[PDB]
Amino acid sequence: STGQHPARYPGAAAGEPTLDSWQEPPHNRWAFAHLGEMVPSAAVSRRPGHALARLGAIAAQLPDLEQRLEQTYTDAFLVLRGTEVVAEYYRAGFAPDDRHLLMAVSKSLCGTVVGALVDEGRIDPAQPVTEYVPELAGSVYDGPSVLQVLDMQISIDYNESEVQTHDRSAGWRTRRHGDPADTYEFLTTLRGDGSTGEFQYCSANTDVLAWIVERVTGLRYVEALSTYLWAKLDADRDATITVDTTGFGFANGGVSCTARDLARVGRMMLDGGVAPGGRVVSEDWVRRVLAGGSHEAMTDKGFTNTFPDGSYTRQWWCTGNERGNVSGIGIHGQNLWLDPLTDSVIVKLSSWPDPYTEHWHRLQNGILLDVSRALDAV
Amino acid sequence: STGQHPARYPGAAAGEPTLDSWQEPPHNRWAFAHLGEMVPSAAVSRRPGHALARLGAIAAQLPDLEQRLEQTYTDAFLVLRGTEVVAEYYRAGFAPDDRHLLMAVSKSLCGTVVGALVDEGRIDPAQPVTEYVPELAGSVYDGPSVLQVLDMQISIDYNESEVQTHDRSAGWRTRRHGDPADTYEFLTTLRGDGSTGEFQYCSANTDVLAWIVERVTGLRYVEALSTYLWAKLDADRDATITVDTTGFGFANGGVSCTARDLARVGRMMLDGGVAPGGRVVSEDWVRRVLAGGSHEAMTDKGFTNTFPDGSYTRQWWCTGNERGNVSGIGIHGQNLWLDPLTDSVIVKLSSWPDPYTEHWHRLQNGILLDVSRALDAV
Ligand SMILES: NCCCCCC(=O)O
Ligand SMILES: NCCCCCC(=O)O
Ligand code: NA
Ligand code: NA
Ligand code: NA
Ligand code: NA
Repeated sequence: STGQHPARYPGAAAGEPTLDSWQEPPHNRWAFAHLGEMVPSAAVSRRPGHALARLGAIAAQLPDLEQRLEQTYTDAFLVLRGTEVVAEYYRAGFAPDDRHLLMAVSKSLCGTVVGALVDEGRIDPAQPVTEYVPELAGSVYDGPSVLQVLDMQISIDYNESEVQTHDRSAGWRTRRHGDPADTYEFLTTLRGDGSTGEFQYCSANTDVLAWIVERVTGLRYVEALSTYLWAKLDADRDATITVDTTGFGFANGGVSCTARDLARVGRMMLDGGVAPGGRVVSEDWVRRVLAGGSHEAMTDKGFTNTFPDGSYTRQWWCTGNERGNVSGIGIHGQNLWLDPLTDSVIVKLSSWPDPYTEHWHRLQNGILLDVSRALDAV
Repeated sequence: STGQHPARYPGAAAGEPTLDSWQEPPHNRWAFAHLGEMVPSAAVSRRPGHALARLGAIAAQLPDLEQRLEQTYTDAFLVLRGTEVVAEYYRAGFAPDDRHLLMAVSKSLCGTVVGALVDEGRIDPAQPVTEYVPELAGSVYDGPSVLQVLDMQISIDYNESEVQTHDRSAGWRTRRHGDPADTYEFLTTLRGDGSTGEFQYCSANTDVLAWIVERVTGLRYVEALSTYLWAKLDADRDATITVDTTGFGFANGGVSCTARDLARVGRMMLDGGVAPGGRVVSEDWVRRVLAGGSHEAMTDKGFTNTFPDGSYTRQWWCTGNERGNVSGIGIHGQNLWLDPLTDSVIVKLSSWPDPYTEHWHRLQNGILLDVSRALDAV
């Protein structure tokens, strides 16, 4: 058993509705107003073919930028300097207001929600995960602290296979006989040697954070993400997040939103944690994110080869470079890149053919760093 | 085999992507921008509990209207007189701009798209279905004309079981071993005694119409619905439609939209087929819808008990009453009701516990008729 979870709707029984019961009362009143949460659905456009390139002033400094963006399968690119959009690019077929999957950039959003709850005193990072999710007793999450989950410093046997099993349990792939029923169940099956302290990137960690969020607030993660973050950004559009059969949002990588709206998250980070709709996280939380995690814990050569003094903390990758760059990162080329020096945010949403290779990583970081430097006063 | 179908995206192979291949190239470029079409997803609100009742002037004539709406599980109710919204009601928990499943009201939208193509001469209702979908040869749709599909005058062995099998084939319910792979396949399995001329309500008919639309335009039904109808309404929001594993929209009942936007469809019908974005259908098509179908074909006592001179044509129910009322209808209480006498449109979106009973039918029609009469000059 995985304990109490936020009901899909007020008064809903556990796990209700399912694909086979949503047309039945009392589920249908809710389902008829949220069918996309139960059945794959397409948008029928209210609006009746070429790339949109508005690189602005950085074009003179980076003449081959558009070509570089094309080479890295860029779908949406936006540079926010201060409160102003100074550069934009959208591939042919992708509108400026279209939403794009964030993959692991979603993790940085989840960490932000956790941070908001820490500020309220509803979550103490020093406490063990089991203080909030007792049902994780007996799993690899039995012993580690919430902060160790936030910093991903837990050794886990996660063949990266656990990765595909995670997808199947969440609805991202077709289920196989015997698979865990939902994401909560999947998490309870995870094991490790018990060691902690060393960084190990594992998407299961973020879903555990979302589970903690649900237990401390009583809200579905989808709602918590809106209440604690999205609804305070004065966003142009709602964001979306895939949900599993219980309605649990895929916190580790299922959020989709527009490039301009994702930039509002970065703006909030560079504004000390304050957004137009109110404070999202404390100044202290933002400071800790920008400061970075323990360098000694970071042993991922894939990251340190490029960023020797890099680290990871609270669901954000910290380059530790001369500019103090920090970034949310997702496979296939997603970045919510922060450049505090120039008070700028760079959003790059892409679709590389591969989830990750040293090649794409090199090209992508080259673009983000060049764009950042192009914003420097001269 | 079911022949050629519109690709999910430009250059996509047949049936691609699937739930197991959307993360792979070249599918991912498209999938990352339309993930809701592959995996159930929830909205993360950009906006930070009580019913909204603005019955306007009809309140004096119908003092117990709100209670009557509550009794019929009303979620959204809107009255458009001319070009003005004169009355509105939304249950607690349902915002004015929230979308609601239309169920079979979706059929009237599909018929409108077919009508647009008839005007262009791309579809001749007198032609057999097989003239456009040869793959339907050998099925109950081998012989009947497109008009007979439009008027639902084809005898079909459709246990209403075929009804649940239809849902499973489309993704509305969990698949069973042996089920047709998609909606197209399901349609080809349908049989009948060969007789025609008598009305038989069957949702399979509308999906055949959508299939014809795809074969004549080369567009996915989802896109055709936008291009030929939705994008010309100057709608506030996009509509949505559930899609099966091939991306085929559930034309017979999977569309969702706001009450105000659905009213724009009625406005177009009362405006001779013209919408703000251009003509949707010809004046003649609208005239034929308002005129009704053959009364002799209408043998559904469930309809004629209330509307003795009623009929059905081109995916619309025609009451044949003294007011000439015509309406799009969907199970659980959905209506796109037209009252030409007062140049008004009444939209009622509900969630009755039951798909249909004489009881709900009586109460619902009582409300629509009373509201219509309340709009009469006095
Ligand atoms: N297992 C689905 C992918 C989750 C996102 C992971 C990442 O972007 O690093
Ligand atoms: N089989 C799903 C329901 C389809 C809608 C049918 C109707 O509204 O009459
Ligand atoms: Na904080
Ligand atoms: Na990694
Ligand atoms: Na027409
Ligand atoms: Na019927």
